Amino acid sequence: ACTKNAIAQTGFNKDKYFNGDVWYVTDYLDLEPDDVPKRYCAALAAGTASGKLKEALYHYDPKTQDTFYDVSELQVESLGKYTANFKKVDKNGNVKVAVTAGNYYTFTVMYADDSSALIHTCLHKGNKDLGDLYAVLNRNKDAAAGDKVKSAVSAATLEFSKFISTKENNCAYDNDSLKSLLTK
Ligand code: HEM
Repeated sequence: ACTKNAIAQTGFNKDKYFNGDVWYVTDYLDLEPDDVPKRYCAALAAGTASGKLKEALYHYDPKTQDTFYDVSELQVESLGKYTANFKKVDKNGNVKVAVTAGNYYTFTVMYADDSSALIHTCLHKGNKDLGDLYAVLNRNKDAAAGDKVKSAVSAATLEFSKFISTKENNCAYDNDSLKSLLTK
C-alpha cells in the first residue's frame, strides 16, 4: 500500500533535473521495508527526448543477479510530480513487456540540486504496489549523502539513519544504455 502524498520541491528546476544525465540511487527507504531487498542496485536517466519527458530505469539485485531496464514517458500532475506508465525493455530499448494501464509509477522530486536529489515513488504493477519508496540520488555513484540532501530527508519528517545504502554491493552501471534508452 502507498500512503504518502509526497510534496515536490518548492521551486523545482525541471530542466536541470531532466537534463539527459544519469542519477544513481545511493540510499533508499521503503515504508514497507519487506517489499524490496535489503541489498539492491538502481539508477535512472531523466531527460526530454524529442519533446517528450522521459525516464529510463535500471534495477539490479546484486545477490540474485535479477536485471531489468524500463523506459517511460512521464505525464505531468504538477511541477515535480509525475505519473509514468512503463515498458520493460532490454538495454537496447527492445520491448519485453509493453506499456499497459495498470503498470505505472508516481514520481515526486522532493528536493534536487545539481548533484543530489530526494525522490518518492509509488509503483503500481496491476493490483500490486511496492510501497512508499524514498530514494536519495547522486550524480556520482560513490557519493556519500551530503548535508543538503540529508536536511531534505529530515524536512520530509524522515530519518536518513534509517535509509539503506547501496554502496557496499559492487554496483556497476551501463550509463550509455541509460542515456540511449531515453530516446526509446
Ligand atoms: C527512482 C527509483 C525507482 C523507480 C522509479 C522504480 C520503478 C520501478 C518499476 C517501474 C518497476 C517495474 C519494472 C517492470 O516490471 O517493468 C520496478 C520494479 C522493482 N523495483 Fe523499483 N524503482 C525504483 C527504485 C528501486 C529501488 C531502490 C529498489 C530496491 C531497493 C527497487 C526495487 C524494485 C523491485 C524489487 C522490483 C521488482 C518488483 C516485481 O518483481 O514485481 N526499485 N521499480
